[PDB]
Parts: sequence; C-alpha cells; structure tokens
Amino acid sequence: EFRPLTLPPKLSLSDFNEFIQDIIRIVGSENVEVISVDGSYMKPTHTHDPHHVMDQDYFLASAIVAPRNVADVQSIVGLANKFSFPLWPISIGRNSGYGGAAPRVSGSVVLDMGKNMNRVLEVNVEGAYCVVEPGVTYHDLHNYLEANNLRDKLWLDVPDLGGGSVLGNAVERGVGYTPYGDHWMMHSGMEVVLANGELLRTGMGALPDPKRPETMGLKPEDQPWSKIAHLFPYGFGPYIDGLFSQSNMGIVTKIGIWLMPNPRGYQSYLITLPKDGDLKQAVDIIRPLRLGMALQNVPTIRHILLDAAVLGDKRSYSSRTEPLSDEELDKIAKQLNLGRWNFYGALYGPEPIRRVLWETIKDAFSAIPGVKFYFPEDTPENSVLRVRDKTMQGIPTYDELKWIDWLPNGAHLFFSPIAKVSGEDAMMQYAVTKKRCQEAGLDFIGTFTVGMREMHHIVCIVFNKKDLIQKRKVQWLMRTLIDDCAANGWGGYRTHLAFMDQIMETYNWNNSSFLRFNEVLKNAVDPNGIIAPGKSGVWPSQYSHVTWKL
Amino acid sequence: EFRPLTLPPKLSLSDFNEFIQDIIRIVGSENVEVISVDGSYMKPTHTHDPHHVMDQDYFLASAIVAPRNVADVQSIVGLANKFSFPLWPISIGRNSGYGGAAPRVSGSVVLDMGKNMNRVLEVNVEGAYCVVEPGVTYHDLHNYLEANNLRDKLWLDVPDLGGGSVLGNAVERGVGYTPYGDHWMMHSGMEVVLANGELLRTGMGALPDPKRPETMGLKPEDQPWSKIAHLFPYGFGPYIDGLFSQSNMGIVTKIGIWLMPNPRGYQSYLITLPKDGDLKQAVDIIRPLRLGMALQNVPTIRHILLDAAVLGDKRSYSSRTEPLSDEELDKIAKQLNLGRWNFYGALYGPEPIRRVLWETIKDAFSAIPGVKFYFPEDTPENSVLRVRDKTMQGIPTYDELKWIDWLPNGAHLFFSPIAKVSGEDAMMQYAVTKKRCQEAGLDFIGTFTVGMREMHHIVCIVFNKKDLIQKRKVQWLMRTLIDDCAANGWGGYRTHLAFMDQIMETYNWNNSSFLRFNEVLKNAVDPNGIIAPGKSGVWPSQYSHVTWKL
Ligand SMILES: *Cc1cc2c(cc1C)nc1c(=O)[nH]c(=O)nc-1n2C[C@H](O)[C@H](O)[C@H](O)COP(=O)(O)OP(=O)(O)OC[C@H]1O[C@@H](n2cnc3c(N)ncnc32)[C@H](O)[C@@H]1O
Ligand SMILES: *Cc1cc2c(cc1C)nc1c(=O)[nH]c(=O)nc-1n2C[C@H](O)[C@H](O)[C@H](O)COP(=O)(O)OP(=O)(O)OC[C@H]1O[C@@H](n2cnc3c(N)ncnc32)[C@H](O)[C@@H]1O
Repeated sequence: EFRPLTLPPKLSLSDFNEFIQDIIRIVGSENVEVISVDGSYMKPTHTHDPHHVMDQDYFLASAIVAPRNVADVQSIVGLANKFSFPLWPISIGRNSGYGGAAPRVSGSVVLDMGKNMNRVLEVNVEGAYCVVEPGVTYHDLHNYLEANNLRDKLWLDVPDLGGGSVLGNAVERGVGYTPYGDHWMMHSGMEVVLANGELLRTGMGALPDPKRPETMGLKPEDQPWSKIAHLFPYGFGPYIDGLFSQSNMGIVTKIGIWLMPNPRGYQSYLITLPKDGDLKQAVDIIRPLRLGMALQNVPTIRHILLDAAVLGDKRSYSSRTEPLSDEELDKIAKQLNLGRWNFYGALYGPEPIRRVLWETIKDAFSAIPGVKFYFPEDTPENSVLRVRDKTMQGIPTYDELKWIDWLPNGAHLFFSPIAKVSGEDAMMQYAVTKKRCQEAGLDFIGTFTVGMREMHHIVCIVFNKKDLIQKRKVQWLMRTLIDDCAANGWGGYRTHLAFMDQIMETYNWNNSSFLRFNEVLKNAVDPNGIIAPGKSGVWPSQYSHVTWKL
Repeated sequence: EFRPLTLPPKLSLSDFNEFIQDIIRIVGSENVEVISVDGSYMKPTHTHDPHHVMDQDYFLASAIVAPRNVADVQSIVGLANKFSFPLWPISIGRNSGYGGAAPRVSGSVVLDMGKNMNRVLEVNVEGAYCVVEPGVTYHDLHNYLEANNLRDKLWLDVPDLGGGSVLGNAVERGVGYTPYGDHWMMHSGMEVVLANGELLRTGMGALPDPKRPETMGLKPEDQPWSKIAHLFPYGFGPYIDGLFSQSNMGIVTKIGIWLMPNPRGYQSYLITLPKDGDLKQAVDIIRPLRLGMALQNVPTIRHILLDAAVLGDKRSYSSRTEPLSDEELDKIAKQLNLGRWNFYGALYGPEPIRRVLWETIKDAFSAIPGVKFYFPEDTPENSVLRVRDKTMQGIPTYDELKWIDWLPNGAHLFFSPIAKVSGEDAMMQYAVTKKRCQEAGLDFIGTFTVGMREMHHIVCIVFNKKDLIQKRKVQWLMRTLIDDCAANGWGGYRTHLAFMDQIMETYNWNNSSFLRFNEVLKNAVDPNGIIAPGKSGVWPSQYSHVTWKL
C-alpha cells in the first residue's frame, strides 16, 4: 500500500514500498495495515496514543504488522535491518496513558505480537507457574483457568483491569496486588528475539531439554523447555533477563510467570481514614506491618477522588470549573461512606492465621480517631471494595476503567515517582504534587502501592483530550513534577513516551554514568538501531540526541 | 619487585616491572606483593587455590594488590588498561571449593579489595537495610550490629560460616537460611568500577542525593546515596544489576543488602528421616509446604555424613579406606540419634503463628515412618542443631569448618546442580550423584537446600590434597557429574575455576546463543579484556578459546 502518512528517517518512498511488499508477502495482506482513529479500550488502537498529551498525529506509526508466529518476527527483523526501518513491539497495546501502542519515533512499524501470537502455552500445577505468549491477556488466561478447573488450585495476579498483556506488563516491570504482586520478580524463563535475529532464551531456559524422539527437528521456536527453565530464574553466569525489561534490547516472545497456589482462605478489607493528614500516621503504621509480613499482599492507599471517579464522572458531583476545594472533598467522603484516604488490603491463608493478622492490623490502626473497618459484604453494591475484592484474588474486572471519565473527553497520564515507606516522606511527595496540580488547575487523583521498603506513587492526571489549552497545561505539569521530585530525591519508575528522555535525564549521577553505560550495550547488540529506538531515553548512535530528544 | 613465577599473557618483564613500580607508587609498599603456601580459613591466602584439585600452582597470581580506596581501584584499572593487564578482584577470597582467591587466568593481579576497603558504611533502622564495602565479613557486620545495640532490631542472614564477605557472597548469588536467604535478591543499589574505569551506581543509586552544603566537593565514591537507593532495586530503565553477578563485567566497590527485622519470635527444629529412600516422600511433603508458605526460610535436607563429619573425621568412625557402606551409615545414624536424611528449619514470629505452622508441619511429616522431632534443647551439647539454631538467626559460627577434615588433608570442592522440588526428580539426581561418587571411590556428602520452586543440591566432594591419584579422580568425577546431569536436564548454579568453561557449554541452547550474547556485551564494555577474562566461561576476544578453555 502506497503513500503513507509518516515515513521513518532517511527512507525514500520507493524503499517503503519494496519493504512492505515482502512483509505482505511473508505475513499475507491480512496482517499488514498501512496508515494513509481513536477507538476505545475494547478494540484497542495500534496506530497512535489514545490518551494523547501531544498532538494526536505526533507519535504515529507508518504501518502495523501482525506476525503469525516466531519465524515471522525473525523475517521481519532481518528485513528491518536490511533497510534500517525502526520497529515498535507491542503485545496488546493497552499501555494507555503511557502512550499505548504509539511509536516514540514517528514512522515506525508497530509490531502486533498480540493479534495472532496468542497461546496459553502451559500451566504447570506442581511447579505452580505458567508460560505466556504476548497475545494472552489477563482475562484470556483467566478464561483458560476456569475452563480447566484450575481456578481451584492456582490464582493469578492482576492490574486494575484485565485487558493488559500478562507479559507485556511484566516486561514493563508493572505491579499487581497479591503476594505475587511484583510482576517482573515473578518471571522465569524468557524467550527473546534479538536485534540481530538470533533467538534467545534466558536462565535455565538456556539449559537445553534433553533430546527425545517426539521433539526431533522441531524449530527452536517450538521446542519444549528444560524442567527447571521456569523454576529458577538465574541459571548460570551473568543474569541478563533484566536487561530486557524497560529496554530496547529485544523482542519478547515467551515468558514464564509463577503462579500462587490457592491459599486455602481469603478475605479482603477496607480501613477508612477520616482526615487528609491521616496519610502520615497511616503509612507509619503500615511500615513495620509490611516489613514484618503481617501485610502479605500489595495493599493500596487510594485517594477519595479516585473512588469518586469510578462511581461517577466529575460533573455529577459539582458543576465547578476549577479543582474541587478541601471542604467539597469532605462532603464526597461522608456522601460515599469513604474517608480522605482509603486503605485496601487482603488476608491470605488458613483461618487460624488470617485471624491474627487481622487482630494485629485492626489493633494497629486504632490510634487513629474515627477509623472504620469493613469486609466487602458491608458496603454498597456499586462499591470499589466489591470490585477490588476480585482484583486481590486474581479475578479481572473493567469497572475501574470509568475513572478516566472524570472529565469530558477521557484521557489519563501517569506520574509515578517512588517514595519511602515513611509517613513523613509520603506527606512531602503529596504536598509537592498537590501544589503543582492546582497551579495547573487539575484535581489530584492517586494511589500508593505499598512494596516492602518502597512506595509507588501513582499521580492520575485526567484531562479532556479536546481542550488545546489544558493539554499544554498538563504538558507543563508533567515536566515540573519530574524536576520537582528529583530536586527532592524521588524519580519515576515508568513513563509516557513524551517524558522518557527527561525522566532518564533525571537519573544523572556522576554525569549520566547509567545512560552512557546503557548506550554502550545498546550499540553493541543492535548495531543498526532498529529495535525501538528511544525507549527509556536510550538512543543508538545513528539517532542524533539533538534531533531526537524531547 | 622484579621476578614473579608467572607473567600474564603477552606481557614483558620490563612492562611487568613498570606496572609494579607504578602500582607501588600509588598504594605504598605495604600494600603490594610480587610472588617469586596454602594458608588457612582463619587467614586466607590470595595467590592460588587452597583446596586445589588441579596442580597446586595451576591458578596463580603474579602479585596481590590492596587498594586503600575506590580512587586506587580506579588508578589501577587505568594502568591495567595501558599495559593490558589481567585483573582478578576478590573481596575476601574465602571462595573455597570454588577456588578461593585463585585467578581464572594465572599471572593476573589479584585485587585484594577487602584488606583496606572494609567499612560498614551504614545500618538504617527504618530501611531495614545496610551498606557494605567488599571487606565486611558477615562476622564483622555481626559484631558491628552488637556494638551499636541493634541486635534486638535487625538480624543477619548467614550462610554456613562467618568468614564470608557480605557482598562477595551476594554477587556469587550465594545462599543462607533465614527468610532473607536469597542474598542476591536482597541487594538494592550497587557501586562499581567499570572496565574503562568509570564509576557507576545502579538502580535508584543513579538518582543522586540532592545538593546540600555538608556534601559539596566529595569525590563520587564518598558521596551519599539518594533516599530510595537501597529500598527499591529497580530504578528506571533497563535493570542491569544482574549483569554483575557471576560475571566479569565490573569491579564492585559497595552494595546495599536488606536486613530482616527481629521477627518477635523464633524456633528452630530437627526432623529426622530414618531411611535412605525417605528423601522421596520427604520432598513431596516439602513441595506444598514450601509453596503455600508454611516453610518460612531455606530449610535444608542434609545427607547424614554431613553431620557425621562435623562431629569428627572419617578415622573417628572406621579405619576403613574406601567409602563407608550403607550399613555403616545406618550404624552412624543411630549412633548419633540422627536419620539417614536430616531436615532443619525454623519458625519465625509470634507464638500464635509458630504454633499453627509447626502443627501443619509436624502433621505433614508424620506420614513418614519412624520420623522424630527435636528442638535445640532436646539434643547433645555438640549437636549440629545447636549450631544451626544459631545459623538460622543470623548469628555467624564456624564449627561446620570441621567437615572439611573428613580426610587426612581436608579440602572441599562443590558440585551444585539445581533440582526440582519433586521426590522423583530428587531421587533421580541423588542416584546419579551417588553412583558417581561410588565409582570414584568417595564418600557421598550432600545437602539440598530448599528454594521456593527449586532445590540447590550441593554435592560436597572432599578429597585429600596431597593425593595425586585422588586429585585426578576428583577431576574425573566433577566432569562426569556435570555431563550426566546435563543429559538429564539439570544445570549447575555455581562452579569452581576449573569447570567454568564446561558448565557454560552445558547451557548451550540454540547453538549457544546465551554465551554468544554475553561475549558481545563483554567486548563492548571491556575492549582490552583486563577484568577477570574467563569467569563463568565468558572470554574476551583477545583470549583465544583454544588457548584458554578447559
Ligand atoms: C489507564 C489505566 C492503566 C493502568 C491501570 C489503570 C488504568 C485505568 N492500572 C494498572 C495497574 O494497576 N498495574 C499496571 O501495571 N498497569 C496499570 N495500567 C497501565 C497499563 O495500561 C497496563 O499495565 C497494561 O497492562 C500495559 O499495557 P499492555 O499489557 O497491553 O502492554 P503494551 O501495550 O504492549 O506495552 C508494553 C510497552 O513495553 C514494550 N513492550 C511490550 N511488550 C513487548 C514485547 N512483546 N517485546 C518487546 N517490548 C515490549 C513496548 O515498547 C511498549 O512500550
Ligand atoms: C568450604 C565451605 C564453603 C561454603 C560453605 C561451607 C563450607 C565450609 N557454605 C556455603 C553456604 O552456606 N552458602 C553459600 O552460598 N556458600 C557456601 N560456601 C562457599 C563459600 O564459603 C562462600 O560462598 C563464601 O561466601 C565465598 O567466599 P567470599 O565471600 O570470600 O568470596 P570471594 O572469595 O571474595 O570471591 C568470590 C567471587 O566473587 C567475585 N567478586 C568478589 N568481590 C568482587 C568485587 N568486589 N568486584 C567484582 N567481583 C567480585 C569474584 O569473581 C570471585 O570469583
């Protein structure tokens, strides 16, 4: 297909057309769409960033290809080398507010690993793990579980929504909410297609499965994995798996994820914190409850305007234009029966044990006047708790998609710095974010996700994507928070395409010794800069910093 | 000094003699020793392999060098890059049975990082971590904790002795036995002198500490870390930390290890399994208890002789010269009130929790005939339990050093296959290890140690170093052991100087993709291969494989 909307760098129109011809040849014209439209969460766009803060046709693909299998991805890559055509690998492209399936480099070949590469490849009950291809969602897998009666032997671990790729997410080092909440950490045995074309699997994945008659002459892609590939991550020698998450080192095609066995008892809960400044003493309570394994999962500390947005848009609470006042938020609390901060957690295992954690935790949160403890049953039926009951046992919902609609034309954008598990420090980060949010005229909407020693601060910027003034006011908001938080010793853990460069430029100890060392290894494995140039600030030698950096 | 027994390759006497003169002018004479003796554990040697299977002077330094600071380390890397001089950094060189201090490539400059770089830079009671330089033995840290009263707040995680470098062990991916027994996975934020000699700090350690007066003008080494540096492993971008374990990618100057807080209750236990065959059912029982979290640490399953040999050498049991027979093992067992296998574990936390777990466990092991339960107090003054009851609470000890003296000239080498947590697999490996020890006319000594989903199975080969026929026999054993276990889908997780190239060739999936990838990265980062060429089987392009491997 002839004249495209944006071409990749240095490439003539003639060369685009010969390139696509061989791709159309290899994949069949079903699995190639040249771009010469915004959609929804349910039929996700693979051309552009749906929750856009820049121009809509800023981060935009030139084509989209859907490899049917692993050798298609070798062919396509071997090809992209031949021309020097940037690629952008996506699994499901539901990386929304992080840019979705937009390419950082306008003119790229967004690579739809997900549309066809689809298989739940294995579920191992005694190993308590599973192998996933990029197309398997959280829901896909969940529906694999229930169709096989495995729901009663192994539980999953899920983000706020079920659309996401199991692997795409894990590679992004993302976060769920059971004891198995640290997604990346739960990986074992990765299969990666390298920039050069050569296939790789890491860990004991490199320890070959012993030869047998039934497996002879099977393509590397389709071979089985040795018995320990997915039980020990490290294998032998340097442990490279992590070079491949939040990186442009490769294209991931298979990934082992560990699964938590049915604990033998479950109960979720909600403790409500009446005042705004109850954050500080809360976190101070969570601190040695987390560190001492009285809090087994990854709990959340939701802000009121987060649940408020799930149960109904802004307009149905106030007709005001500025962000809502402190007294107005108080009303919304007593309205919905929530506090200013809500702490959502869950207990796991046999009744004898849940009993004691609960008595400890209740008993710990008693030094806060006005507190209140809820099990799911005790709430409204629309309730967030009633949904999150499901999220903390590995049952994927979509309910939470709604908070995106806090403002006319729904679009989000994340700022996720990292703070200490101290009440003091948590307050500080909230006061620094809150301040810059009013200056920008937004509301503050957020959650802290409690890791053992660290805390993920998710600043949920919603804006209406057809207000040309506010989208710039967000652009200014975003650039200031990164800076402000750096000035204060916090950095983001993940970002949107437009802010990769800054955020990485944030981590500049000893004159960017981290980036310079990364740039080194990139140029070594990808001599031609074709795998996802730009990702996480990391530019190859043939993308000039000046022309490219944002 | 003028004349060492061995020169590093392609290096002249006159060059060597400049390098040395040059080296001496930096670090003073007291800190530099040419070599023109096996030492102890109490004062480890730094030139060669103390428990040496190969020739006594097969792995040999040409000199030792102790930098008084990171700037020295830097200065040295500088010279070595000029002269193309192999380095071989050790922290403490206690790596016996993996080669102690000995350098993969003879003629290397052993960098004794520990002698002067020593300090415990930090114990952070909120963070439940600590920050350690290459010289901080376990024991050293232990005594530090004591002299600052922290013993009733933060506990350590020790491996079977106390000499070990807190960090040297960590970047070997070593293993101890509290619930924080996965040492490598407890690191957050490491510092590193790269091969080029540029200084790098990883993870959050890349986000610098914000400017204030009191730190202005400090050399990069002596700059503090930013707040989240040792609480969140990951930073932002591609996670490179792993690159620096069991690899030769950098020289490590500092590291942050998580410390586990006093858990508010502690009980250890011995479970004796009376039959050789009980291992099989025994592991099956472990599988669900491990994975459902009833077992909180790295319990281990020790072969009986282990305890035998801690208690008194081979002679003290029979003047027999060949391996002791099955029946003598039944004899010895009963003699010491032990089983044919031995399970050691611990209970952490309040009395109510301990209670419940310990019943779940008693009960589950009861299905094995003639099983018997002992607490510390229930056993004789000299017991292994009484020793491990210490080990399991982060207290360093050394009694276990005895087993090394099974034979006239004690020396141990290790073989370290990973294994499934399934009895049938476990027995398979036992069979195969055992048959082979039998054929080399050796006494089988092993443990498995219980990972979450895997088991580290440490075949403990011990032979007498002055016996050339035995030495040679042990070199046939290991090489056979690596091969057989590969042929049945089991890799070794860590090895000895003289088996590194072999073990790697074992992880050869898809025409060795793993090593080829790793050889690529290593040349990028170390053009003149001065850092530890050879480690883990990974070689620079100037070390021809034909010349160098084994
Ligand atoms: C708007 C939204 C997002 C969200 C969320 C709630 C809302 C309402 N809650 C989340 C949660 O609690 N936990 C979490 O981790 N993320 C949450 N999000 C963010 C996001 O939408 C989801 O996490 C989603 O699962 C991620 O998108 P997806 O799973 O569909 O993956 P992707 O679009 O392909 O993005 C991956 C990025 O990484 C690189 N990448 C991805 N896959 C590969 C493979 N196959 N090979 C090589 N590189 C890959 C890409 O460069 C891409 O940028
Ligand atoms: C014989 C013995 C050994 C032993 C054991 C019981 C007996 C009696 N029990 C162990 C166990 O419980 N768990 C475990 O992990 N190991 C056990 N061992 C083996 C050994 O004693 C320990 O592993 C010990 O901790 C290792 O010695 P050490 O800590 O001194 O390590 P090293 O000698 O200094 O060198 C080890 C390797 O590390 C790399 N290294 C070290 N420092 C650096 C720096 N800073 N920069 C870059 N690399 C570094 C080197 O490659 C070296 O090969």
